[PDB]
Amino acid sequence: SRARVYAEVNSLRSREYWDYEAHVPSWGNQDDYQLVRKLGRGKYSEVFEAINITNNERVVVKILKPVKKKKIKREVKILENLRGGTNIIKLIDTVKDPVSKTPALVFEYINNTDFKQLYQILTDFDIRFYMYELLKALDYCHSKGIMHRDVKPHNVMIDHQQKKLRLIDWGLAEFYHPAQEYNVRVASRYFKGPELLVDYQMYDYSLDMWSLGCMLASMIFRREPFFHGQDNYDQLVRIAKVLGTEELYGYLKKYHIDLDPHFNDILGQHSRKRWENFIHSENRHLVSPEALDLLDKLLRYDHQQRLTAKEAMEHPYFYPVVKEQ
Ligand SMILES: OCCCn1nnc2c(Br)c(Br)c(Br)c(Br)c21
Ligand SMILES: [Cl-]
Repeated sequence: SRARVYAEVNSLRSREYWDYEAHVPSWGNQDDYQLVRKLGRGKYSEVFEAINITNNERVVVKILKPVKKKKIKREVKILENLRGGTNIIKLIDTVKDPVSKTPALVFEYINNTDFKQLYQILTDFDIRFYMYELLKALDYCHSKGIMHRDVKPHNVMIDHQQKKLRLIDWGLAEFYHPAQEYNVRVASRYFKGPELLVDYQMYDYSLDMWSLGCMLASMIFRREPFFHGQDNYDQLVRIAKVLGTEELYGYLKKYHIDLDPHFNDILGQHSRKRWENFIHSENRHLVSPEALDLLDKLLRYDHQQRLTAKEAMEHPYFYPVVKEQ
């Protein structure tokens, strides 16, 4: 299996570009920054609102928890490669604790409004507008030979007042190389593509497009998350109940994918559902023929038949956004 697009991007560039293990970051001093407030925390980091003491600017400091330095080099190099990218969070600095040498990444501040509150009040145009902005970031990183691999609402910062969007947390991102087998333990359960859920390691940029399709569905239909699995097994069941079981098996046959025998107990028999089935009185104003056509071309089992970010950007759904400029 080969990506349709940007497939040989990294092989045509200097080894230096993608060989992140040989990257040597310049680590500044964290003394330049004053921590103000904890914003969040995960497995790999804790994130703080901070002030740059010299220019008085508000920033975000991500303090990295004990992981192998390889993964830190990967994230830092990916961010350097994506610098100036449209709607990619800007890395301002890479600094270390002056006593423990704990590394930290410093990012631009975005006045984010959490998706739970935001997604309930988005208009049809808002959804089109923000999906377009997010697609700009995905086309950009894919064009730079990079898969994000953790596209989800929590990783998309939206300033709804200034209409700014940033794709954040590149800690799971990886360089795409044709025929390389990747770890399927990436992305968050609700946004994992079928390829991950059936342990298919030869995936590519199209993984991110499945995740974006999941977001689009949650926004236009107001079921968030759209596919709400209780575990990784049930996640695929939720998907197959909509996309259909025979279509799943057709996908597995095409790529010679072996299905975990535990799926025999739980997968059942389900016909493909019409997307119009998810329309009701509270989401009618967000759904259009154009929106359903785009969604149908994103949420496909066949990772090679999903729209690329660029093809999705060119879809009629986004015409009102392009006209407004
Ligand atoms: O790149 C790692 C992302 C971690 N992360 N978590 N919460 C964040 C908020 Br709120 C803002 Br605002 C920004 Br800016 C970032 Br960054 C945040
Ligand atoms: Cl990997």
